[PDB]
Amino acid sequence: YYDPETGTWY
Repeated sequence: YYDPETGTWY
């Protein structure tokens, strides 16, 4: 998923 604050995949 991409994080809505950082735009990184987790």
